Amino acid sequence: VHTARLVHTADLDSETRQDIRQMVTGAFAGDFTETDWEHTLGGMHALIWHHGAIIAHAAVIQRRLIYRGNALRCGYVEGVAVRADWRGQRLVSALLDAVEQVMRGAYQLGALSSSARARRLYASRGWLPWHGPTSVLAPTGPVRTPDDDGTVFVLPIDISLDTSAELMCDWRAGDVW
Amino acid sequence: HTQVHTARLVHTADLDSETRQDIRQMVTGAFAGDFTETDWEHTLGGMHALIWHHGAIIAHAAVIQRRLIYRGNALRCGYVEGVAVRADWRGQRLVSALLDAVEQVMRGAYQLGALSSSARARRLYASRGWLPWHGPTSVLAPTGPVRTPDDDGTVFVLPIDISLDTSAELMCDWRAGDVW
Repeated sequence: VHTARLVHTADLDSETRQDIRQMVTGAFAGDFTETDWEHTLGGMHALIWHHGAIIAHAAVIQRRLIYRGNALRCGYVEGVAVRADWRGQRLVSALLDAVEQVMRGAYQLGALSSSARARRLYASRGWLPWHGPTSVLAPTGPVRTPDDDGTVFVLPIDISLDTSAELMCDWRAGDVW
Repeated sequence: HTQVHTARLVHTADLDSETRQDIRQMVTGAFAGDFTETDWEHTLGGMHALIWHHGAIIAHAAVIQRRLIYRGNALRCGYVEGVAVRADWRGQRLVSALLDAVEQVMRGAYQLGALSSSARARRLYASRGWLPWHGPTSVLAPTGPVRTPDDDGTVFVLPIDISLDTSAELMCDWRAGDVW
């Protein structure tokens, strides 16, 4: 059994920070860009090592998601990756056990964007698929992000959420979800 | 002999119920009761620098993650909230101990540190390298940008290896309550 360790970005020593960046970049099935790397920073990284090398990573960063006029405090998951030689060993579950613990202890909900493949994993853990329109609060005002519809999942922490409502994330460069 | 007290850094998620209550009670006292439900919410989500005495919290500061828009870019910011030292523990350089811990988190995780300062606190922040923001401040509210003129002249920034022109506009992201 593997258990993930939660390390804040600030506690990533240089060697470890570089190892995570390259592992995630080399494992992500999406096109993981420099801006996607930047989106993994600022919060808590769930890490698993094997004999000195990083083999699994998931970060949970803090942002706001606006739901019916309220800017909810969100733990957003980024950069979930397991090194190719370590897949099939339930490491993703271990990473999610760690970031969900952070959500329960610090946020009003967790949220993430899922690969269509991975949808079943998140649903099996209790995450709910968002059905309403997603959008981002851009500098010009709200902008709908339909390409992201159907990819967002939420893990409310003791709050109710009508998942058919709009969910508007806050702005950043690159992929907003 | 020199007496040195230092802060321990604890994530919100690792604060147990008793500690959350003690922090909230102490911060409330430090602000003479002016610490609202939303002010408390704003201290949650990130790292808290904590100093105790006899098991009671005597100093607190939080650094939470948010974005501040500068020159069209949403900078990754560590924003300081809830800086407080219990009134019987002043003059012992505990604010400096708190800021040593807060600034360590900023340097390791963010592009800049930011905060809104009381008039009396301006001197210590500047002395530590914090730069007063001179340009107009705004918030990216849900229907678009809104100027926050009452907050002009109160925001300080701690750039982390990026050079900032403090005469530019600075627009924080949205939240309930005090946006800055």
